[PDB]
Amino acid sequence: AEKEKNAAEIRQQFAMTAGSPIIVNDKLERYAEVRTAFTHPTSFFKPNYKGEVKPWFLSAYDEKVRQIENGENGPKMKAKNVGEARAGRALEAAGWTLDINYGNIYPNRFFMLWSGETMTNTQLWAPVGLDRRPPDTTDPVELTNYVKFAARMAGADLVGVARLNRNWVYSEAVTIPADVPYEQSLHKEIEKPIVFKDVPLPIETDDELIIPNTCENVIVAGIAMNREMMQTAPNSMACATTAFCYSRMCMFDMWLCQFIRYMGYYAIPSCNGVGQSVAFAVEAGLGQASRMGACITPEFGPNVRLTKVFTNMPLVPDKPIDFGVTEFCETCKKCARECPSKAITEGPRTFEGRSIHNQSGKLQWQNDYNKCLGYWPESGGYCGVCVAVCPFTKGNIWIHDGVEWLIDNTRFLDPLMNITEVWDGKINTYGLDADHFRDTVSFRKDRVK
Amino acid sequence: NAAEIRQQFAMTAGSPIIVNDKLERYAEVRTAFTHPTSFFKPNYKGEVKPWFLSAYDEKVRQIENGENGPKMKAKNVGEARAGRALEAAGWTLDINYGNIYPNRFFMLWSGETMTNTQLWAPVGLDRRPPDTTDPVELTNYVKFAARMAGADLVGVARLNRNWVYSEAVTIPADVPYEQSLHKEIEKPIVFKDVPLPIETDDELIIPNTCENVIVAGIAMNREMMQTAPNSMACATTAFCYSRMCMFDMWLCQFIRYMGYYAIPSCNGVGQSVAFAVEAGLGQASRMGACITPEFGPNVRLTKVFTNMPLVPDKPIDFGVTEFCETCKKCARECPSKAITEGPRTFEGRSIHNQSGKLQWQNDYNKCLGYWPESGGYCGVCVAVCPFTKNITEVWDGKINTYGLDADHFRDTVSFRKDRV
Ligand SMILES: Oc1cc(Cl)c(Cl)cc1Cl
Ligand SMILES: Oc1cc(Cl)c(Cl)cc1Cl
Ligand code: SF4
Ligand code: SF4
Ligand code: SF4
Ligand code: SF4
Repeated sequence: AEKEKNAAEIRQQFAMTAGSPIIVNDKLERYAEVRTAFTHPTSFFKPNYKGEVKPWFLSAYDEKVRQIENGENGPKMKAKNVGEARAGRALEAAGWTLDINYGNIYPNRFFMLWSGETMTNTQLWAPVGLDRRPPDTTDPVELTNYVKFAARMAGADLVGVARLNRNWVYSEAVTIPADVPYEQSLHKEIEKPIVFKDVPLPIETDDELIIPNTCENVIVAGIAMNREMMQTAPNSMACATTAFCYSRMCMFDMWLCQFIRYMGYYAIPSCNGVGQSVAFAVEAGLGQASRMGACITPEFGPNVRLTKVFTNMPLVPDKPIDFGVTEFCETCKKCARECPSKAITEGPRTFEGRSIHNQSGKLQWQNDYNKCLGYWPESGGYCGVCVAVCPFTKGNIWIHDGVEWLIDNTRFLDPLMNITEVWDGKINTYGLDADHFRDTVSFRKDRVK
Repeated sequence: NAAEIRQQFAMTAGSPIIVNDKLERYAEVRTAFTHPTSFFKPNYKGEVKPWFLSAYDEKVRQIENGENGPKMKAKNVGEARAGRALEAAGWTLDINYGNIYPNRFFMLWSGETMTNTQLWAPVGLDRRPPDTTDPVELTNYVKFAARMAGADLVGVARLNRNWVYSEAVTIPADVPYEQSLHKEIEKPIVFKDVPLPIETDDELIIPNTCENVIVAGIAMNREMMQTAPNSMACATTAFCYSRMCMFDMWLCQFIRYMGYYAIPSCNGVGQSVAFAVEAGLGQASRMGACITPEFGPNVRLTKVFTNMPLVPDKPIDFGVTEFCETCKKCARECPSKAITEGPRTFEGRSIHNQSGKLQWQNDYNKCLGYWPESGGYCGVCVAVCPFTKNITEVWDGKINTYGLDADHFRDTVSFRKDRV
């Protein structure tokens, strides 16, 4: 008979021995955040459908407007009618409500404060003194159980702990000056170094963002996206599950940082800022790096967002996981074949970046992320076709042979041997799926060993 | 199958709340949280303070004494601290315990100044007339969005103005957060022939076109609520308040980007239990909460008011009134004897009740008096209610995302057939 799926068993079977799995060489340097395709001058500008050269997201806006006017949900994808086209973009736009300028990347601004002292919640609770009282727990075993329980309350579907590897922290962040109001933010972005110094608390000066040398650990959260909506990539409903999860990321960071602070430690939120989430996620054991470049998890494949929190709270690092992703990506190449911009390489992993957007000196599949971003104004969205077509995104993949768990190779056969229906179809709270939600149930035994 | 149950128990259309000719709209300042007769309570040292500051003093005393609640020893001081840290953190996205000030902080009545609206302005979704006016399609769209936005239950009713507060508790618009608690004022909520929700110096003005209310249920965690009146029940309460706030903002933005207006509220603007009953989420109960089939009373409520055309849901009758008539378990377990064992009447027991509607009349000042004593938000009534069915074992035990339970999460799956 069918053995019922056991995500905890799977993770136990594929756990590695301790050690960062990412292979590096001597040309590795920390990466300036301005180099990402979203921010770098070489990639920031893209034509719209009229050939006008604009900040890429404004050219994408032009395409969203054009699609609604033409009753489309995506490029050359007719909607049922204009109202359906409208509704998909309204859902997408609303999803971003708790996120600043697509990703919350500016450290210590708006929602990403490095201290809780000015927050309305901290002020309201100040008489209790939780943020000023020294820790009552220093045992990393108990702290790991407490903080992972809090992480699940705060909306994480996956949570893991790693020692902080500074190689993945940006050398300089993209931010804005502290006196710049929101309306000017996109016009006044600057770079600012992230440095590690012997100070008691995270602090920002006029010149530097300063992380204490005591900042030992990073807590990584996975925020699951909705399968039915992502499968509409590159059309509007994939944009909406992306957007809603960014606001879930923001709430997670703020909730968890406040818990850590109220336990007597400090905590730095980040969302898409501060450092490279995929590397932290790999080192914390959420999953493995992949050909497309995302972290692939056993529960969700790559169809999961990441955020992370940095802290001096003593914790027990989790073990990395190896469930064969590298070997499957070596032979699969579905994302590379389906990518509308041919951004994903079909070749082997190297240590040499394809362009300025890649960090050289770590072994990975090297993709052209200017090509990727170039497709976003064209399609009017955040694409996601690679996530949608990846076999690991199917809910389907795990089988038990009577002895152990394995991946069903039939899902990788190539070839295998609409948005109205999404709006009319299955949904549940936060877009989670009750057919698989058991996979992320947690007891103490799987929070800390 | 929960969708079958809810259809089995649908009533004919029509508000099930029985009223008489005495009913009048209720001033929000009359709640026990705010009213001058109930606001000040002694702490354990005998010092009279705002009730929540006296409750703070009890939380500190409990942590120092390694306790999770009144007369409830924790495993150690570390565990006691962790429960209060979790509770305090849960409130991160909530202003002064409930977001009641309308059109302040997170509860803005227009989206125009929000950072998300400004970023999206070149698309013009909030300026573009609606492309959809069909209430059937809009009901399906907005309910799908409500589930994305974190509602475990969602219902629609016509707006009954009887449950809208006659006057809100708020603060002047330019008062900074740090002075808010000391500068709360009353302000009338009125309905007028105006295009958009608007606030003047003198009035909060809701348009006469504001036809509908969308009510969301936000499920609390059963294991944590069963620790009431101890700290982990406080924590699931607190986290759900921040889920409420996110829900309101997300859904208001969706409705605005569809071409309509939307008023968020959380614990402000009007009486959530009455809206929830009229929208079919559940039935009124002896303790005074809305009892749902999926969660009993262990669910929080929030609501959004809009002119978006929608199809009202039917109220539901699955026998709560007859069950509460003979049960009385909440009344017997209540640590303050706040809940009556008598029959329902139209006359309130005190200023905190709205007279003129048939309900079990409870003494809510007695309830609030137990909160500084116990250092929390009690919830024993919710915990012991049959419809709802130590702290170290909770921290070491089962949990899942947002505190939801995969053993029951299938009950809130939704398809178009059950949305409209
Ligand atoms: O990570 C992202 C960054 C930006 Cl700038 C956009 Cl528009 C969308 C996504 Cl998903
Ligand atoms: O509704 C509430 C209001 C207040 Cl003021 C507190 Cl402290 C707690 C709860 Cl649950
Ligand atoms: S589609 Fe195939 S090659 Fe691409 S990331 Fe997924 S498994 Fe790897
Ligand atoms: S998001 Fe789209 S364009 Fe970018 S790599 Fe994936 S498939 Fe290619
Ligand atoms: S919250 Fe506690 S004190 Fe208040 S009515 Fe319920 S049982 Fe009684
Ligand atoms: S405990 Fe009994 S009387 Fe009280 S609300 Fe629940 S069912 Fe009704």
